[PDB]
Amino acid sequence: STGSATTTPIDSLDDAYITPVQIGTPAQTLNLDFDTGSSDLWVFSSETTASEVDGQTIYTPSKSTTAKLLSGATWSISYGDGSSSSGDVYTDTVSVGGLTVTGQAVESAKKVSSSFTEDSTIDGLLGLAFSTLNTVSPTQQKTFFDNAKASLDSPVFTADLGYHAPGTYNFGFIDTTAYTGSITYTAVSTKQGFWEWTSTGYAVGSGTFKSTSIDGIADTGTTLLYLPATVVSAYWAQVSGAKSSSSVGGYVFPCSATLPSFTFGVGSARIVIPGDYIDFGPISTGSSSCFGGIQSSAGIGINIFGDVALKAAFVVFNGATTPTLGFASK
Repeated sequence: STGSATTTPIDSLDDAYITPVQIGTPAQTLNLDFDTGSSDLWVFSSETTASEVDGQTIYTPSKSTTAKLLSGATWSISYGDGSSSSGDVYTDTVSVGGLTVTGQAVESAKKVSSSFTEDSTIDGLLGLAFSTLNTVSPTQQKTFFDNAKASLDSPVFTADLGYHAPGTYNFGFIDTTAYTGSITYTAVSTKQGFWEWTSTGYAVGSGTFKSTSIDGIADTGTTLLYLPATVVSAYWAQVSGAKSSSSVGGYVFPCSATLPSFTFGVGSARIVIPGDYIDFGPISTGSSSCFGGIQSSAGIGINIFGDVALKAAFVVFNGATTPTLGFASK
């Protein structure tokens, strides 16, 4: 089997991407944030505190003939941006782009933090990291990908995110029409539960490539690119007037600037992030100070190849017995 679904930016800045997911019988379609940095599939639901729902589409398990309470199971998760949610668990039928899993753990939110409430376009998250990070207790549950894996033509999924445009998540096959040149594969460590790999270095604009190992995670659920302070300083030093602002919470730059590209290494291959991808617009409406899309990972504890990086590539998440990551230009 295979699946193929279109993923769409939630706003004009590509702050996140939503993908339609069918849950239950008859189908209830929710727009979920596919997140390769977490491993819970959780949804706004009929059980979510009413005051914490503001425009989201909810899952109502009582209206699904295939929903079953997973008795005793609860979940609770906190993300790197400080947001959180929690609740109980149903099993139900879940389909993504024609690919169907029966008995999928659907985590029903009783509580969500303000960040989620305030985002009316995201109805939940679908985690695609390794199942070892799943927060369901007392019986840990498997991700959609893990459940689907054995049925897939090939044990892979791919992320093809658009710049200011729709893209695609495919399950079980590699679309050879979706990228240019070759795919370069690189080793993955699952020791922390993430798609963790080591980039071989970077360049700023037309500058020379610096060979240096940068350990980080491929995370579709993080908007920006978070790298070591040394790297990020080298990038923003090439933008007149750019500075790190503690009041704003990172590097800002004059909205009148033209940003340089940023290149990162995958083995001997290179992925180029165009400068436009690194512009996240005025810090506040009407401001002439703009927010940068490359920020320091210092104090996060890990480097994060988020959407800014990943949308410049066709990315293969290979879930074979020895997992790997593949990157191609497109």
